[PDB]
Amino acid sequence: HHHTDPMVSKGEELFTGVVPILVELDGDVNGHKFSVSGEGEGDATYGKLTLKFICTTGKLPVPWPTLVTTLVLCFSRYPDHMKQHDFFKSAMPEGYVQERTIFFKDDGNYKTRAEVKFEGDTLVNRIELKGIDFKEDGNILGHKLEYNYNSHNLYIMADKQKNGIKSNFKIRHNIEDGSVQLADHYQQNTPIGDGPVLLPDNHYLSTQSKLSKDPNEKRDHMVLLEFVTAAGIT
Repeated sequence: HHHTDPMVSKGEELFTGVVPILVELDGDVNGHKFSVSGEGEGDATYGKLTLKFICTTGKLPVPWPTLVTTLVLCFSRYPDHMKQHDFFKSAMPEGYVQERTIFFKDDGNYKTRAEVKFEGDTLVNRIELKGIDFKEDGNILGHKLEYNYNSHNLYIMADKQKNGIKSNFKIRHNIEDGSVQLADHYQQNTPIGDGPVLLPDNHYLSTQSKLSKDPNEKRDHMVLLEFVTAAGIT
């Protein structure tokens, strides 16, 4: 890589080539406790993520699709003309906090707090998830969501008061009867270090994701192939 901006050069260099990824989540939804471990790699040059998650406590008590957004936007591909707006890489290696509240329409909500940072050469996403007010018979605790995923656009805005960013966006999960379960996402990110970060102009991330299964895997699990591209600045 080569950019006239040495702050951009610093973040891009950490994400040159393929980077290993570790994901660790501890969850509690309506008192159903569970843990998830994920591994894979990210190639930010192509906005490309490949990850396999395993529920390490047994059966996952919520549908795998509902955890996709919770389970590393530093791997988004930012076009060269937009690399000055890449908050996620500029906070590295010290990292950033990512917090969300996810309102499932006519059901409960997830509250998530995660730290995303480097441990050596590995990009680590360590998460705590708290879910409350779900219907034990609803689409989530009742496992009524199809095992697939749509493409979305997340609008990113600066949160200058907090030296970070915020976004709110809608995820739609297909219900097995042909309907949709809306998951309204509210998100904020703040750096972990004291160093300077890139505060972006308004733009968006364009996502696409494919969920699959490992045919030789007997544990409850999800294979994810995901692409994320920044856009919206001409």
